[PDB]
Amino acid sequence: GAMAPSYRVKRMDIAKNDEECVVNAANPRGLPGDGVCKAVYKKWPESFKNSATPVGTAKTVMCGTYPVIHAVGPNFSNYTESEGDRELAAAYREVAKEVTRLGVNSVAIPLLSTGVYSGGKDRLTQSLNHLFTAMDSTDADVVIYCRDKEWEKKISEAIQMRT
Ligand SMILES: [Cl-]
Ligand SMILES: [Cl-]
Ligand SMILES: [Cl-]
Repeated sequence: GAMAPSYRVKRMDIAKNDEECVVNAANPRGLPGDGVCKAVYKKWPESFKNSATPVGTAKTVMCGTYPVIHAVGPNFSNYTESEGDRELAAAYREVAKEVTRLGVNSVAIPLLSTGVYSGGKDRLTQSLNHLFTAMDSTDADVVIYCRDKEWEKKISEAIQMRT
């Protein structure tokens, strides 16, 4: 655990993170995918051996000794708002279990279901709040990675609001 567990946000490629492990915004089939998933595939391709896992779950695969936590959020194109919300909350609880099990002091995490799985909706607040709900009881330093300057500001504001 970190001495004073924190949340931070950075606007950069999660493939360049400075944390002890990474959460992939994975697809259920362990495919290279698009966006964060493709960057993770390019950086840690070894971590996609038997990484396939159901929606609402997380499966960790080691790239050397570096843990890649494959977290499968729902594709809101396919799920109802209600069932999608439940699966998105569940994927983050599974991430918290994995981070805890690994005993890491830090984790790099993207906002699940906010890109091509968003179903064309802004889900920053929905995804971030599920991340907080899962990770608040962990003592890892959490570093949220995003690519948009306005999302960076909104995530930074949400973190600071609670401090
Ligand atoms: Cl970058
Ligand atoms: Cl996504
Ligand atoms: Cl973003």
